[PDB]
Amino acid sequence: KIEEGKLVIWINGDKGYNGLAEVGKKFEKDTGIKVTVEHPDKLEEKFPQVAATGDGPDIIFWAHDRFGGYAQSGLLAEITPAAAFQDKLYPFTWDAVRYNGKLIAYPIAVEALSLIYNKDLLPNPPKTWEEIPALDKELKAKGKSALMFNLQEPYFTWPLIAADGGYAFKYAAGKYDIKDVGVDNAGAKAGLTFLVDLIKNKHMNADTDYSIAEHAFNHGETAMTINGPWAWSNIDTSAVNYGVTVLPTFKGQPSKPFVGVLSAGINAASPNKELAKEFLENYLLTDEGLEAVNKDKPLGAVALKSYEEELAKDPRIAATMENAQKGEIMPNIPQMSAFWYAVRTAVINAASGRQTVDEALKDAQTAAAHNVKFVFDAVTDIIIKENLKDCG
Ligand SMILES: OC[C@H]1O[C@H](O[C@H]2[C@H](O)[C@@H](O)[C@@H](O)O[C@@H]2CO)[C@H](O)[C@@H](O)[C@@H]1O
Repeated sequence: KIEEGKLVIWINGDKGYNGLAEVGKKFEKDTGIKVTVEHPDKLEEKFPQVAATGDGPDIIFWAHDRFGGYAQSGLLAEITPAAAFQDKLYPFTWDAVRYNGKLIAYPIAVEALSLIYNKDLLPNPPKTWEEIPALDKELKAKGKSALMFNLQEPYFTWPLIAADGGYAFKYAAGKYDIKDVGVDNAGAKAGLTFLVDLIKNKHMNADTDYSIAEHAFNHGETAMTINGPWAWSNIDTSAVNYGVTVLPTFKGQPSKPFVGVLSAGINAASPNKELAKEFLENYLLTDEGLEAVNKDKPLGAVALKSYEEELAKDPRIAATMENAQKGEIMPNIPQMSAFWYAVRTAVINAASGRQTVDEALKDAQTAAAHNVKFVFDAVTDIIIKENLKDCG
């Protein structure tokens, strides 16, 4: 049930929800409207689940790739900022939140993965992925390891899969061909094979997740990790002297991270749309609002021109944008959910050894193109009981 007269905001648990809450407190000081920020697990799947029945948060934060699927499902209010407000954000960010001719979210910040390295353990980080096995062996001889990053989310392995030619959906001349999936071509195979070989050769562990990799890097056990700007705050707190730099190349080609625009959508079922717009435009998307969030966990390259002009001087933001330029902006099309599901399965199954790389990526190509298609529907949530009073 969406309560009228307050704002409930959902944002992922790796981002600056405490900073966002401080913007919420200022909003409440000025308007009397309470703002509650939450960071539920599996947020990108929980939101459409509950929003399809007319429930959930007033405002949902996620990278823009999920938002077309939400908008297709009728879950997002159309936003209509004044032209003067839109001009305060970089024009391309509005295109990341445009779906079937409608703006369906407010852009917040540009996210790209970078290579993060411990300068004391590895002052000259590898320019190539191919160098990493030898670096790990040298570090293993001294009780350390070269690289740990989250192997549970395909977001983190995609830059390497895409480096030598892997792609999600083919596009040209303003349109994707969503039946032309590029996760099983030679470049995709070569990239995932390199990753799986790192695991088979004991340079990484298939079970490593976000927390395990973060703990190992921030405690100086591994020389490198792969992560986004939000992760820098926890490293700042640690004793690690780190750099943020370009991802290693593979087969002479840049790693190509999928670039996300962290975006704020308004639940189409929210009875607080006017307050949500006021909060997002006049409190969050200001220098002071973004500062509060960014101070908690860095946002990346923010969409708000006035504040990005400050942040762009940070060499970590420069590295973020160098990696971003070498990658691709994620599609926001609904089939992105099938793509991510397919690649997640393939990476997990190839890394664990349940399938070979070639078997896993053959399945992933057919899954993303033909054999997976998610449709949200309020019926999926109904439970029938003998008495109609106990149904729901
Ligand atoms: O791993 C697949 C996952 O990738 C992206 O999710 C990112 C998100 O964009 C970042 O903001 C951060 O939270 O890390 C996530 C990966 O754990 C896509 O946005 C998402 O749709 C996709 O499932």
